[PDB]
Amino acid sequence: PPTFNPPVPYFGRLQGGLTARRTIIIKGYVPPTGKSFAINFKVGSSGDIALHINPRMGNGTVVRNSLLNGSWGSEEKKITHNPFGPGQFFDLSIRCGLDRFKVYANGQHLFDFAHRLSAFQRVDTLEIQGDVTLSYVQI
Ligand SMILES: OC[C@H]1O[C@@H](Cn2cc(-c3ccc(F)cc3)nn2)[C@H](O)[C@@H](n2cc(-c3ccccc3)nn2)[C@H]1O
Repeated sequence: PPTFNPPVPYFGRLQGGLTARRTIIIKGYVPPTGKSFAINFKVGSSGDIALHINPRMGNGTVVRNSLLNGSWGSEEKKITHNPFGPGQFFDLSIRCGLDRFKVYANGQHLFDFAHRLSAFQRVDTLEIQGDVTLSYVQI
């Protein structure tokens, strides 16, 4: 998929895998009629999701979880701000740290997500699906 105006669903290969210090940029638009989209940091061969980010416009929630061997873990929903309202442009920054994913939206800290798949270098797929339009995705 291209870096600029990639269509959804976006399927991108993280070559060498998710290494520490790896920063993924997503700039995009939530349509006015959008219900939900997902960003998945996924182990393709197994289907596992180290980090799943699910903005849901219905209740204005930003749901974080992992899918590890067909099990959805505890949901993390705590935010100080929701930048994914209908008709909103967003500049999302996702850094894979040693112990935690670190996610900023429009320069403002959104959430931390402690690693659940400790072996996160096995993540080789970035996937963006659902009610989102993409202007730029940097892997
Ligand atoms: O906790 C995060 C997940 O919630 C799922 C709903 N759900 C949650 C649970 C659940 C069950 C037990 C738990 F301890 C925790 C959670 N069971 N079913 C969504 O289907 C699941 N999801 C949404 C999507 C999705 C894909 C493409 C576009 C938009 C959404 N894919 N998977 C994800 O949001």
